[PDB]
This record gives sequence, structure tokens and C-alpha cells, in this order.
Amino acid sequence: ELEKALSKLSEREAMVLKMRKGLIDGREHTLEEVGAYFGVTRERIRQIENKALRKLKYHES
Repeated sequence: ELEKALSKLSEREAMVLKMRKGLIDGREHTLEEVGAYFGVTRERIRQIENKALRKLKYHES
């Protein structure tokens, strides 16, 4: 997919997405694992992920 959408994603968003989806170490991480990873709440990670996904939906149009 490279960019052209992943390009519009911020650094936090791209990183949260890759860790969550298994794109970093080939393993999917829970919201809690990612929150503890960066030191933020489960909910904050959900918020960043949902926003990243909405941005991907936009640039797929």
C-alpha cells in the first residue's frame, strides 16, 4: 500500500496501526498492549486507530 493514504497518516497513527495490525512484528496487539507499550490509555489508542482508519477510508475514495 506504501502511501498516498498511509502518507496522510501521522507518525503516531501509522505506528499505532502497524503495531495493532501485526505489520511491525507479524503479530496483532490488543489495545491494552499498545497502550502499555507507549504509556497511554486503552481508549486513547482506540481513538488514534479509529481516526487512522477513517483517514484511510477517505483517501481510498
